[PDB]
Amino acid sequence: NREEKILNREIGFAIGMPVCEFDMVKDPEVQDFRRNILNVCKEAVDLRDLNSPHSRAMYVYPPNVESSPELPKHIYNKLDKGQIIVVIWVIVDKQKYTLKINHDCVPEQVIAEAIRKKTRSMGKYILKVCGCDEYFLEKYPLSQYKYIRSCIMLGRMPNLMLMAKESLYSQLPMDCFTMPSYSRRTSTKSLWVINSALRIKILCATYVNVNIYVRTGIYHGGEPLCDNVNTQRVPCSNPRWNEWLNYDIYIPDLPRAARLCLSICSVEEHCPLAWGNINLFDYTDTLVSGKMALNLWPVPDLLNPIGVTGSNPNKETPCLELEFDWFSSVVKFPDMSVIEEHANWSVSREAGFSYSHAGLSNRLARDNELRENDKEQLKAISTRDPLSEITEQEKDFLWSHRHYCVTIPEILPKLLLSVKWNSRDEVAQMYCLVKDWPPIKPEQAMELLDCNYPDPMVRGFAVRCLEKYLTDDKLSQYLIQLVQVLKYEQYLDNLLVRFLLKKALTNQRIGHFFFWHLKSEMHNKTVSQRFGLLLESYCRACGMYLKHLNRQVEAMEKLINLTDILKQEKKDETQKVQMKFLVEQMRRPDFMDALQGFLSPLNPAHQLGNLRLEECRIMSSAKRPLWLNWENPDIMSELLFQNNEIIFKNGDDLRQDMLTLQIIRIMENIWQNQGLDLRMLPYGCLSIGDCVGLIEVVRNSHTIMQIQCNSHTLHQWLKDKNKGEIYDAAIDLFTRSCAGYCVATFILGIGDRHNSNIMVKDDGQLFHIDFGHFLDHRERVPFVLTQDFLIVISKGAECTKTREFERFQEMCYKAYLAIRQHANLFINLFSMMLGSGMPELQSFDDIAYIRKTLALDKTEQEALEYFMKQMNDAHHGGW
Ligand SMILES: CC(C)n1ncnc1-c1cn2c(n1)-c1ccc(O[C@@H](C)C(N)=O)cc1OCC2
Repeated sequence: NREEKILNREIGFAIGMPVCEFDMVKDPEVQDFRRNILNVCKEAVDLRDLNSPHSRAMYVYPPNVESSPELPKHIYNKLDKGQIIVVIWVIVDKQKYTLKINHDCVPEQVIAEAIRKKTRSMGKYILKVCGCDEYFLEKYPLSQYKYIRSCIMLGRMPNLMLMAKESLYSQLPMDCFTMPSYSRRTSTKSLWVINSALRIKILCATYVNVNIYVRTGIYHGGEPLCDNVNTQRVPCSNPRWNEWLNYDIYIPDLPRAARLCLSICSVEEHCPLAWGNINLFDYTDTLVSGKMALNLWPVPDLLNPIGVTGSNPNKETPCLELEFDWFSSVVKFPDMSVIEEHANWSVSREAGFSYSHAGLSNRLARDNELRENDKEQLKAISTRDPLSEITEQEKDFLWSHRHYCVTIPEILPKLLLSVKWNSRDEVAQMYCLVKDWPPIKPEQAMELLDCNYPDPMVRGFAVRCLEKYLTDDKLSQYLIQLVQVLKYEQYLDNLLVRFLLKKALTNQRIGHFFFWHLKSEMHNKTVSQRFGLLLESYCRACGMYLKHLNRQVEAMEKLINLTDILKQEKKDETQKVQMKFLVEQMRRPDFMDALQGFLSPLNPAHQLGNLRLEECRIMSSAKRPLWLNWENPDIMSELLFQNNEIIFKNGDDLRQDMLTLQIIRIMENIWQNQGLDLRMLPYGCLSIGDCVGLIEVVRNSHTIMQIQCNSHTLHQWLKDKNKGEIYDAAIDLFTRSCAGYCVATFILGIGDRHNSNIMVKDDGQLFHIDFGHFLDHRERVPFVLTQDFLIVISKGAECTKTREFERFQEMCYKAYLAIRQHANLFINLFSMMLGSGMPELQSFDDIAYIRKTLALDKTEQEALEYFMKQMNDAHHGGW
């Protein structure tokens, strides 16, 4: 209890709300979640204690490693006959030892050769990256570590520090995981034996304050299971309906994930005033019964089935009182034994159907009447993108051939949307198909966790595909989306949240961003309880890292508080006076300690040492962000970077930039693996709160305006920065990077480019900043190549009619079609992000912008001609 109280304060500080507020929640789902989730906490801690010293180090310092050991061919060509030159430092004074060695060498082999060269100068060691807290604790090939592959790709010398194993292990403390205090804690009839249609009683509304009627519907995801039913019209002075609304569904046919969606509307031009959604079955599989009160949400269509389920935690809001049916017994959803037997009964009955019986329905087909054309038709349908319309004929067709669909596993999402979810006979059969369904790729499985797929059997299958096949690399890459799709889950306790929590608690690189993605949305009352309770479970079992997270939370909090004062109190004051106030307030003993000596939330391998106050400044950009500079206190910081530079911005939504930078990284990965070296720059960006976040500074980079402050000025600047033999590499890097950003920005519909949001590095690497908006915010061309860009592309020249420009065009075409081939991934990544509150990504029609820019209905050659035409019209010729 004494140690628990201190831990409760630590967790309360981390999550931004006290633990006691969870204790006072009456809802038994909340209290069951808190108790039952501790299984995952226990399991994770055991894996860390299994092989205790090394396995604890593996948790804290996991290998930053690529998914595949196999190297792309053009990256292998950068090596000297498949060998890499590596520098290994030994602190005795620092002593370097340059080794020329095979790229696929194991760290232990690399350590041995360093000792041999040290012996020429006359398993107890581990390799560390010089300048940051990144270690090579696992037996991978050296080239698979992301630091080395980055070094090979960029043509940089890898600098590693030889360190004693016991020096690392002694730093890692043993955290004893303790279970909390809350650990120690008519008839029943089946759904299918209730011969009755669905009825729901709407009683009355309270807190209906204005200067009406209740619309309702029953939904499986975004799909209606029957017609919407309205109450009779009533004046807002007395909202008391007391009507039994009758729905066209048999109760036995209600799917597991069935939801009552409702709204109070005003009356023609109808308009929603407030909305609310309810699960028709609770977390214990029990059908909702008796009286209930639902506090509604403000409108951001008359109903909102995409919106989150459950009551508004704000109780000073419109509150509809509801009553459900009574059957003199506790109604529960049937077990899988009952479902399997019913499916088996249906399959055998259908297999007995005659020619004429099967002829009654297009959803029924005979077993020995599957021709070669219809098999290839199913294959053709499966290749189509997620936003492509599946007609009712195709749905009937897909379902009738569902047993053949098992042989083409990737078609599952199409088949699932073809199912009649208001028919227990079909759903029961679909459950048995999903149960034994073969594994699909993690990227394909991710689609089945978005808002179109609410069924727990379907989502369980998706989670199992991730458990079996999703690497830690790709989990880290897609964590943003996987956190978002938790919002679509019916219940607090589910297979997805258990999978993500276990990975967060067995991989501290994952756990770090897991914490911050959840923490960043704790202001949002749509997800505050779920994320708060999930964060509690994480903090209770993450070990020593809670204390390091609390350093980061306090550092951010003091930066939030400081920037709030400057944009409220000292709004209209000069830069000199604001800076004097800033430096004085930061130099306060409590502030100064809080704002230095912690890990970067952008990358927890980076230690932020002492602040360089003289290097810090208030920027002239929108919302006046802070430019912050810390010393890197790493002993070999000079070999990576001496100073860590971060932009702290308080005022603007940084989630759009975060998503774009992630997508840019994924686009770059596709191009690099395909074998076209178009270097992008997806710099770090992290939303930490409500319109608050961090941005990674790229060193030695300048905006186009800063270069200029003639058309040849930009090309002349790169000449001066890259004189002699380096010049050709700089122009090449510029052309290749410019080509990637041209293609990326057009596809995504990024905000209009200009001289202040395009940047160029000294070496020639072009990139974009401040994305802000994407998609349909007819298809625009954000990055118009002015003559400045074309002149440098053409090496100073009629820059349109040159071989350098024709080369540049071919890079753009190859890059365009490469992304077209991976269109489903990007559509799915955007679809998983619809639950987020980004205003430009609210519906599937917003995502349909990518369908247009990638020209998916059109052919591959027609897609190039479309892309060429957009570039031609934007630039007024050339393409
Ligand atoms: C406008 C800004 C606050 N912003 N808004 C949304 N994204 C950015 C944003 C993103 N980056 C930057 N800014 C950035 C700026 C300045 C900079 O160097 C200084 C010396 C300069 N050129 O004056 C280096 C930089 O690194 C690239 C990443």
